[PDB]
Amino acid sequence: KQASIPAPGSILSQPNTEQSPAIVLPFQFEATTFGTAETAAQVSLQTADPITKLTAPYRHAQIVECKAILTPTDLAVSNPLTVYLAWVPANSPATPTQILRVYGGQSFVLGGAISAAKTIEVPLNLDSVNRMLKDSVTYTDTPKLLAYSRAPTNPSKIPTASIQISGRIRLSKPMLIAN
Amino acid sequence: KQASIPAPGSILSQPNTEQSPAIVLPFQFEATTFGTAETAAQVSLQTADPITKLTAPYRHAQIVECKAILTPTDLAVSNPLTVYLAWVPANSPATPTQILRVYGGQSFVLGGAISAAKTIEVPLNLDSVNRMLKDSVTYTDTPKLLAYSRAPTNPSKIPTASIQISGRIRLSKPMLIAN
Amino acid sequence: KQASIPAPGSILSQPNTEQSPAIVLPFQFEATTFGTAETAAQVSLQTADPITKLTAPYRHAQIVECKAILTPTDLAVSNPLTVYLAWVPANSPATPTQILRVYGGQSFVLGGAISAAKTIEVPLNLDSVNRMLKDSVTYTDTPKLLAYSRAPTNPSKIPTASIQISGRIRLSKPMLIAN
Amino acid sequence: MDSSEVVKVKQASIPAPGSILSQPNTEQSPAIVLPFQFEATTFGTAETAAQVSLQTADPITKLTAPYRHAQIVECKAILTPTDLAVSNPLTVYLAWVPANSPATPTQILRVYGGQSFVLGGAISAAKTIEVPLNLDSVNRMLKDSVTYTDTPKLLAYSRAPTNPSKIPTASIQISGRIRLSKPMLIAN
Amino acid sequence: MDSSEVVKVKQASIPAPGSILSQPNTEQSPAIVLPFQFEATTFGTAETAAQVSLQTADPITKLTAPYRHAQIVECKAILTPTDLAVSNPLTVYLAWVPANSPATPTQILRVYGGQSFVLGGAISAAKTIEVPLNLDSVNRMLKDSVTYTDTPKLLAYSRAPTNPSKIPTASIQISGRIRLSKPMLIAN
Amino acid sequence: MDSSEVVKVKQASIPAPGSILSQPNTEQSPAIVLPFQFEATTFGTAETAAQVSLQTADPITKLTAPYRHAQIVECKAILTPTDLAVSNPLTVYLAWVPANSPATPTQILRVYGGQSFVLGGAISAAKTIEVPLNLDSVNRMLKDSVTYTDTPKLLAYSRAPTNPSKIPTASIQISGRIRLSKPMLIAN
Repeated sequence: KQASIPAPGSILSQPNTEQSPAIVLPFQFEATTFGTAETAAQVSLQTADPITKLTAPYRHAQIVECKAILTPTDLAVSNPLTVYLAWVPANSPATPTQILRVYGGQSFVLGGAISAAKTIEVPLNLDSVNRMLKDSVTYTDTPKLLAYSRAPTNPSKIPTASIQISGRIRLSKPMLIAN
Repeated sequence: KQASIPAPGSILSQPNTEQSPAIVLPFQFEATTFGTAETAAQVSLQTADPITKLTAPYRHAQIVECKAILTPTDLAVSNPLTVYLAWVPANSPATPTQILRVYGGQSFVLGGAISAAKTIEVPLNLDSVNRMLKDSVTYTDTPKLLAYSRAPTNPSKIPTASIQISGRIRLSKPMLIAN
Repeated sequence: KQASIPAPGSILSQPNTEQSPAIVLPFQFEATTFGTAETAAQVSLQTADPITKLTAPYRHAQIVECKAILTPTDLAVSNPLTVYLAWVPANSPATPTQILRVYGGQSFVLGGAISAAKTIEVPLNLDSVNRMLKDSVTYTDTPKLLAYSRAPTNPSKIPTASIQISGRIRLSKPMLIAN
Repeated sequence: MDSSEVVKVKQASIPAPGSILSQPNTEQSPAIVLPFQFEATTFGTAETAAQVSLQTADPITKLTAPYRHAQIVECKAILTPTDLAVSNPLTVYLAWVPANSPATPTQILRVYGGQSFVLGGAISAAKTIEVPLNLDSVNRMLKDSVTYTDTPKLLAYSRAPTNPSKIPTASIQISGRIRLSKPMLIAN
Repeated sequence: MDSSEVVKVKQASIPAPGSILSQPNTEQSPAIVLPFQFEATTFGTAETAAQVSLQTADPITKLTAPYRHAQIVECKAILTPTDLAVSNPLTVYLAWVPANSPATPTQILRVYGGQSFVLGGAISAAKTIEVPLNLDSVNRMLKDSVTYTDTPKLLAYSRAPTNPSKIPTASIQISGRIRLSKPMLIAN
Repeated sequence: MDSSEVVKVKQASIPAPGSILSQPNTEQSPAIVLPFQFEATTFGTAETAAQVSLQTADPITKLTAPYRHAQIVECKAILTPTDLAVSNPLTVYLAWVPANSPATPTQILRVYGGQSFVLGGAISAAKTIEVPLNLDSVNRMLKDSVTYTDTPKLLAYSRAPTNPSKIPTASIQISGRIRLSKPMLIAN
């Protein structure tokens, strides 16, 4: 009844290396936006500063859930824009232009065209990439989103979208950073 | 068969302190609106006058359900506006500007952009805050919604939205107020 | 414990001919588009270059899932267009004009008329065609989509839609192509 | 026969762990072990007689930021001398006390477990010294739904250096591990 | 963290204790184990005829008053060599004698127990000594209906240094706990 | 022949190890436990931002090449005070961190493990310290089909001496053994 009720209680996880119980740390950010410029950036769900800014204190991490929504700002109503999306590992020559031609090809508009409430909400199939966001090894099959818009005559400066990739991820095995 | 069919029948609840069976008292109000001004207020699901105007007669209370919908008034059709939303405890430096960058980041438009029927409906995860709306102690991890809009050239006075936080909450343990 | 844990492990499929375990190879492409021309093409889910460009290395293949979505480009907002869709085998005199009159008849608009997020998403009932995309025999009851739009005064060159038929398909029995 | 270059020292204390606000119902969620170590304060530079609180120590908190619940597990108050300590001795007056102890750094001495450490000179072989944060004379928790006192506060002190130096003659680099659990949301 | 570590030195074993008053029947009041530590003496600033008797030890007595049954749990005297003693050694004398023993700080060496100590200068003389008052010799009791004679008296000595340093070359303190009971009927 | 003898000091226990690649079936190649020891760093001639990672440790790597499966058996870092340090003491910092931990030699003290050491000057500071890399933290593996991230990185530091002595006032080396296997298909 002293210090054993119940003494232990270790129910750690194991994505690729059995380590202490990883805590599901969620995140939200826009690796790339599209509004007043030829949108065409290829960001990965691994090199992203935000993710790397939370997985550094540890050694290994495995994304348990990831998404990508498009939030059309107050603009786009008078200056619409077609945002292209698609999920694919770091590998594969899947270029922004090759979008739509690759499984998971998405394409919507902004303004009077259904784009506001309920958001776009584009989940990422873990069966299409790798969960190991960071490990002792170097995985090349890591998640990676694609985006394109071209942006016609919309020199309104302020972006018309946001394109944020959220989700949660577990991380274990300390890395003893600065502190 | 007199006064015992079935004599007792006490099935009280227990959020943090076993007390008499709390009654689920629902509520609906707009802690803050956004239409013709730089919307940027940080209201909490604890200090709100309405809630405190119903939890006063008691001592402890635990929110069993909370939400936040945006109802675009007759306006916003000619003067749209982007309403930002996000749920987070009283703690965390999550500022209105930090919105979207925090888990649960929302952002929709008004007018021709999907915003009318079905409402926005943004529930609050109890696993992100604290149920104890009010207790003998002082909880800092209490729910708190965020809002932003900036509001461009929309000096139509009348608000374009409402942003109301509804939901239900149980309260027990009398507080013997004025009467 | 050497090379038998568990030695075999053959769990192949069988659509019409028992062969090695077929791998579900997904695909995405627009057999035909509609924007600035009298849209009226009858493409089949068998003769399509893309499909035939992935089923060639094999002998037999059976579509396990197929779809057809319409992604309205940045245009169509000022120059809307009605896209007609319908699924039907290679047989049947189901012509583009006969659309809507045939089971599975679809018809939507573009622009201010619900057409952007969530996409159209028009699945194909395997109980209406044949799974055998390619086999030792010649099937005539193979899937086939229909499209029509007419296209009024929309000489904007760039298409207003895309009409892409995605889905997955299993293929077995090598065909020993060039390499 | 052998050799050890580190001296440990317990801070006498009387049991006094404060009241901890409980777990929800049906226990808790996953948790992580998070070691940390930080330069608490230095001496030799000037009369560096200050104090530190774990409940607010930047390096600690940094690791605490993402969680809204985290009880300390182990904590070491360590004193590490530099070559300078040899040429010019520095005395540190350590003491671990809860947020409620009115104790000023100077008072160190008259506070039960306060200690005095010479360090350097020549008499001294001069080595590392650890003084254990007696977690039971404090509220183990640092960031929790309910904020409070009794939280871990380190004392330590030193008078004006006979002969100063822009390099610490010595420095207390406290450490430990925290049981971080339950998310803070924020992120960014 | 454990090399020159212990340094707790014991004093001559007076086989004898000290009888006190009796305790009556009925139930007994509650008890509080309140700890204490107070600066007792300096050293090295002048010739110090150190002789403290906890019996009238302001700091501890600042705990006694509110109750009328003070009983020393145990305690010890700390010899804290100052940064000064390192370079400026000194011979500290020390003793635990009952408040009746006609022993002046000076006669320490002469009384069965005389603790001889030298701080700084010589190797490891940097280290601090903890000398225990193993109750038996005095009255485990400290305050009640009667005042006793066998209260403990910590006495120590050192003559004036060549340089009665601006501040102490050393330090001595008295630390222990007290079982406080029989609350004082009082005003509020 | 055994007085100041041991002097092997341990570093902060990262409870964690480091996952590596898997091994296939069939029989495995032979193994050779080839030992190694190579001068890693100097000290005392200037400000030394010492940080070696065995992963690219020339000397050990001079053993790797002929085989394609290098696995560190274990190893340690030696702190060898030079005749110079005796009279010219110095504060050596030291740490064993995985090749990913963003820790610069300087931040050693800040990273959970920071080894503080002083050579010469003070008593017995003459002696040599052996600090072990208790595998668990990094990859017990060192070379194969893939290059890993959790390779060990020995890092240490000391600022420039008043006299950046002609030669080192100290010395550091890395010693251990390696299980070499999977001979490299090669030319002769």
